[PDB]
Amino acid sequence: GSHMRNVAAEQQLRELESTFDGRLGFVALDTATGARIAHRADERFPFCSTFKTMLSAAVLARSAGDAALLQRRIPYAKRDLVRYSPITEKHVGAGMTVAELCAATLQYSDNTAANLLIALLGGPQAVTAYARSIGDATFRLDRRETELNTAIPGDERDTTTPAAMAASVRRLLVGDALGTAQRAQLNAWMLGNKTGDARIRAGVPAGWRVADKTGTGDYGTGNDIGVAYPPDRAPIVFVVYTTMRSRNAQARDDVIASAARIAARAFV
Ligand SMILES: CC(C)(O/N=C(/C(=O)NCB(O)O)c1csc(N)n1)C(=O)O
Repeated sequence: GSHMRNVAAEQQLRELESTFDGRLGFVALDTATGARIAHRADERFPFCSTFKTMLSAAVLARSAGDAALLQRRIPYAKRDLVRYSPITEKHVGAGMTVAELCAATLQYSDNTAANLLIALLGGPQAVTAYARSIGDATFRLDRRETELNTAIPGDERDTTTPAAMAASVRRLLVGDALGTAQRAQLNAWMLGNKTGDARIRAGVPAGWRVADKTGTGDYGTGNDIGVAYPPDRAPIVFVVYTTMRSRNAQARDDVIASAARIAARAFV
């Protein structure tokens, strides 16, 4: 790694953004030194499902002082299901444990699981309050699934910046936001993600294991956040937010993977 390479990488990100009609928000952090590669680091983007990492962390933090919270089973009916409930739709009735709901929302992006957990914590503002408690003054959760993914720009609801989210992801997965057992559990879940094969994972070498959470929304919004763990050097934090100008736009997995690849190559 070198300063020269990082500056060149930021230029490559500018060039990558020029290839599509949208915005690229990007922060990668090499935790060996805190070196950063960024683009639009301080602009707000809709986080979409990437908030499920902050949500699950809040649940884990509560569980640290709330005996057997993770084992509590929350019942729900078929009429309670939100659009896109690939795991929870199989357990209607008695429901699933809090731990199982965290796993479902992180690994499959299950929306009913997310809403059940948001409600358990006392509403969206409890997730925001948790973010504040780990030093994130930027993150805000205002709505539930699936409304938080939608456009009804100037709307700041359900947004964060790439820089704020990178710091929070670093603190949660590598640093000192959670207790050691809780940090290990969050990593364990996110390393098992099933929805990110075409995003950050597609931009890093085959030996780097990636704990990530994706997000997708209106205006072709395509996001992925997480940490890559090389076997032989310090973890690297990746935050990629993309959103398009056209409401009809598709998300761009290829752009997300290319952005990650730019930083992975520059750092190592
Ligand atoms: C598939 C993919 C990308 O998308 N997930 C959703 C969904 O609502 N995601 C909210 B979030 O991932 O931003 C979804 C709604 S209908 C459907 N199929 N998927 C995901 O699970 O990650």
